[PDB]
Amino acid sequence: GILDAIKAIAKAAG
Repeated sequence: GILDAIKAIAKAAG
């Protein structure tokens, strides 16, 4: 999807 969405998901995953 949007790079922004991917980044947010990765951040949450830690």
